[PDB]
Amino acid sequence: RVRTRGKRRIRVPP
RNA sequence: GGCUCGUGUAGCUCAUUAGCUCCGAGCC
Repeated sequence: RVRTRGKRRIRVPP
């Protein structure tokens, strides 16, 4: 998954 | 905890778009 920061990106597993 | 999400009524940032901590939630 990816919290897709409101602007950046944060991958966390799938 | 195993699987999935959310930036996250979680935040910080470096830089990396990431990487630091955690959750909270849903299912079995």
